[PDB]
Amino acid sequence: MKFQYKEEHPFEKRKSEGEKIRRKYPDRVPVIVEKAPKARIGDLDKKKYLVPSDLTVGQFYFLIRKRIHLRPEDALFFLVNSVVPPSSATMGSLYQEHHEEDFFLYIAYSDENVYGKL
Repeated sequence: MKFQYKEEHPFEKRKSEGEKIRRKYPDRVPVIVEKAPKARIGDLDKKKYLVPSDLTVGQFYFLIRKRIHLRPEDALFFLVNSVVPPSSATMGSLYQEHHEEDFFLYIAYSDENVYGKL
């Protein structure tokens, strides 16, 4: 999918910011989080996150659930390079495996239709 953060910031600006963040704050990782366009769930206020490396996917899910008012029976999944990471994974481990050449990790969030209609 197309991330709006990329449309609004050219590669060299993104890469400069990403490299700076990583040099200045090596204990955290910069993450862009955007809603998959077809997902019928709420939008997050903020797209750009600087999270401690050991924050887990499940902990990020819980934070998002509170912010967009999801109930436990509502589904919520992250999609990183077309795969859904396990809730136990840390954001630092995903960053190390999947960060793009601008030194950001890009995460899409969706509902149960993350792969297409369930």
